[PDB]
Amino acid sequence: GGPSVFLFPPKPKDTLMISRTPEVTCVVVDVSHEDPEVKFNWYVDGVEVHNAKTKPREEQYNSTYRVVSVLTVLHQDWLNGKEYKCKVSNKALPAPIEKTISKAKGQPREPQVYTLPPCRDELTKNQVSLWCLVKGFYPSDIAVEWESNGQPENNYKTTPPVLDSDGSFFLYSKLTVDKSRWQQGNVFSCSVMHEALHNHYTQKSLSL
Amino acid sequence: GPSVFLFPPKPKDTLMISRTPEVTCVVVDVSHEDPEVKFNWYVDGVEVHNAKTKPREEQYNSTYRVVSVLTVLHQDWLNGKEYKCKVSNKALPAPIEKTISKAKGQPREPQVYTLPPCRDELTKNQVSLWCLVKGFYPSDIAVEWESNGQPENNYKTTPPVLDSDGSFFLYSKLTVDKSRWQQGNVFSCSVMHEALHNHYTQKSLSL
Ligand SMILES: *[C@@H]1O[C@H](CO[C@@H]2O[C@@H](C)[C@@H](O)[C@@H](O)[C@@H]2O)[C@@H](O[C@@H]2O[C@H](CO)[C@@H](O[C@@H]3O[C@H](CO[C@@H]4O[C@H](CO)[C@@H](O)[C@H](O)[C@@H]4O[C@@H]4O[C@H](CO)[C@@H](O[C@@H]5O[C@H](CO)[C@H](O)[C@H](O)[C@H]5O)[C@H](O)[C@H]4NC(C)=O)[C@@H](O)[C@H](O[C@@H]4O[C@H](CO)[C@@H](O)[C@H](O)[C@@H]4O[C@@H]4O[C@H](CO)[C@@H](O)[C@H](O)[C@H]4NC(C)=O)[C@@H]3O)[C@H](O)[C@H]2NC(C)=O)[C@H](O)[C@H]1NC(C)=O
Ligand SMILES: *[C@@H]1O[C@H](CO[C@@H]2O[C@@H](C)[C@@H](O)[C@@H](O)[C@@H]2O)[C@@H](O[C@@H]2O[C@H](CO)[C@@H](O[C@@H]3O[C@H](CO[C@H]4O[C@H](CO)[C@@H](O)[C@H](O)[C@@H]4O[C@@H]4O[C@H](CO)[C@@H](O[C@@H]5O[C@H](CO)[C@H](O)[C@H](O)[C@H]5O)[C@H](O)[C@H]4NC(C)=O)[C@@H](O)[C@H](O[C@@H]4O[C@H](CO)[C@@H](O)[C@H](O)[C@@H]4O[C@@H]4O[C@H](CO)[C@@H](O)[C@H](O)[C@H]4NC(C)=O)[C@@H]3O)[C@H](O)[C@H]2NC(C)=O)[C@H](O)[C@H]1NC(C)=O
Repeated sequence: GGPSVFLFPPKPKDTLMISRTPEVTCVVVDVSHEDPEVKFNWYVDGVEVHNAKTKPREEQYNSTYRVVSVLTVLHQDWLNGKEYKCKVSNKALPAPIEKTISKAKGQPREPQVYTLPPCRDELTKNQVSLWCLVKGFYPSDIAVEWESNGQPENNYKTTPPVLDSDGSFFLYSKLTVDKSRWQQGNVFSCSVMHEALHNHYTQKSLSL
Repeated sequence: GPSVFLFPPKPKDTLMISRTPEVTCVVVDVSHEDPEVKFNWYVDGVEVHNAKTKPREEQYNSTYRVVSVLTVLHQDWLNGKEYKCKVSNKALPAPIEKTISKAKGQPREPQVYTLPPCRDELTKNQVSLWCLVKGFYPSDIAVEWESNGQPENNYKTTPPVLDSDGSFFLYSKLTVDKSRWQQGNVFSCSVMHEALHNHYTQKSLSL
């Protein structure tokens, strides 16, 4: 079979919040017992970097090894579209495998953020749905959360971003809670994090 | 050797007796040595005699693409009959078999609401009209817009999104000229789904 390489980006929230630590993760699977050594080289815009942290290989339940290398990235490097390449060498390969990742090309556009009460018809159910519209953003990378009185909610589903005709993206998030609370008048908050926002963050609330 | 992928028919094609719903068997990476590809189709075991094979197709990456298309009875697909593509090639280790069928479970009727342009867009050249469609099952659905019978096309629709009760929702966004909205033109969001009466419903709005 021969090894395979997957290269994963940082989470958008981690590149947008200076307090978080964004990482790019290069994962090698199907490493054989006969040729277990795996070498990583990393490059940032084709210049070799030497600060990645590579973990000991780990035997999987199918008897092949998985080996992961992690490169921490500067938030502003990632946001300035630098390109991260992982090159993986292994004696079982005819040649080194390379993977490159970077954020989405294109000019950024600031999302417009709106919230919406439950469909008035829903106003007798066990539960109600709260909506958050996010539209006109570019690039597609974004995080959307819900909180109440500074507490992370979690019963929400968010559509993927949808490419709009204008080249910008939109999506909706739908938080579902107890009928009680919305009348009770608790205040719910939709949080959006995106590179084209001021402080990369904005939040819209609503209640009864 | 080559890969097999087997694709369902389109939701709309199953819901309107005037349309011709098809399952579609695609083979990639067919070389020239054994360009020889055979298909057998079966519905719920019983073999049937009507699939059609396309004129085949080359990618400049050095290989072919060979498609067999079988037309289905609408009611059969909707009742969940299984559809099997059996693919034979003098270049495969063994012949490959794929089954597909409609998502299982009790159909649930969508709820459709249209919503007017936001807030601040009225200063713009253009406005967005919205259609929310929620609570449906299975996820096979078609959503379309029109104005005075005329179909629009300047609209985009999120994919179905799985909700926590195991039903689905989506939104569709139609972009129009501020001028067309303001003259009180009527816009309609149309939804086709097996759990609706006549598989069809339409919701309207205007200034
Ligand atoms: C040489 O090149 C070949 C061709 O490349 C292209 O060719 C042209 C165009 C050229 O310009 C090139 O630039 C192009 O790259 C290579 O062929 C490609 O092979 C790969 C596999 O290696 C294919 O990938 C698969 O894609 C399907 C999705 O289906 C397609 O969508 C893509 C993207 O849109 C598209 O490319 C194809 O067109 C397919 O589109 C659909 O086709 C159907 C077929 O008819 C259309 O439906 C029909 O439409 C009609 C009218 O349109 C009627 O209505 C009819 O009724 C209807 O049926 C439909 O319009 C169209 N849809 C869309 C959206 O476009 C993947 O799903 C598929 O499975 C995957 O499997 C992976 C593992 O193998 C997995 O990791 C993935 O997640 C995925 O799914 C998983 O896998 C399991 C097993 O498969 C599943 O069981 C399971 O669900 C799931 N896993 C889990 C855990 O859930 C696969 O990835 C690729 O599409 C090929 N491209 C083309 C154009 O055919 C070739 O490889 C290469 N060779 C070499 C040697 O280098
Ligand atoms: C033997 O075992 C190993 C290991 O498996 C385990 O053990 C076995 C015994 C069994 O028990 C398993 O159940 C166990 O899991 C098997 O290894 C597996 O190998 C397959 C390939 O054969 C890989 O499949 C790929 O998967 C990726 C998706 O990645 C993730 O998501 C899954 C869950 O869905 C996870 O299980 C994975 O771990 C991985 O999870 C992500 O991991 C990253 C890295 O850590 C995390 O990111 C970091 O997170 C940090 C915090 O945690 C921080 O945020 C960091 O900054 C961040 O970097 C993620 O958070 C985490 N995500 C999740 C949800 O957990 C999938 O993308 C691959 O996708 C495809 O590529 C294939 C080619 O195979 C194409 O067919 C498809 O198109 C598809 O995508 C396209 O691919 C092309 C390139 O080919 C790409 O360029 C295009 O962009 C794509 N196209 C499009 C249109 O988009 C592929 O499916 C498994 O990932 C791997 N598992 C593990 C655990 O590594 C091995 O296969 C077995 N061997 C044998 C012989 O059987």
